[PDB]
Amino acid sequence: QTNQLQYLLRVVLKTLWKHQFAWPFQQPVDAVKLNLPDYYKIIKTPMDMGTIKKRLENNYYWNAQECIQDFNTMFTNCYIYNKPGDDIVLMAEALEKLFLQKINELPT
Ligand SMILES: Cc1cc(F)cc(C)c1Oc1ccc(C(C)(C)O)cc1-c1cn(C)c(=O)c2cc(-c3cnc(C4CCC4)[nH]3)oc12
Repeated sequence: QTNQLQYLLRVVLKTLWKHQFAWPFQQPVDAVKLNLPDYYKIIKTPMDMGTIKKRLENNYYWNAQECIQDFNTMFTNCYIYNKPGDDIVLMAEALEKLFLQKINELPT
């Protein structure tokens, strides 16, 4: 019986943020820098852990499921844009595994 959004900020996001593979997901995909003109046409709903952090810090979310959905969007965005077996995909898969472990200890 502890608050879920608190859990998401202090435990789930903290764990994922400190991970070795977090850096490409700590801010939006800069499509100009990387020269990716199709990224924002293909990806209708950009997401990254930076925005999720901002949202948790700034009372954006209606509930914990809306935040979980954003985490899931970030991962699937990455699997949609990139070929399977790309290194960015392997990094996301690792983050997703950890995400789902930490979620399965979520209070209620
Ligand atoms: C470009 C790149 C080279 C690497 F060796 C490793 C990574 C992770 C890598 O990806 C990124 C590096 C930096 C950044 C910054 C900091 C600018 O936001 C972003 C990525 C990156 C993050 N995410 C979530 C992505 O989905 C993709 C995708 C790509 C990418 C760049 N070029 C491609 C395709 C186009 C031909 C290869 N994909 O780069 C990123």
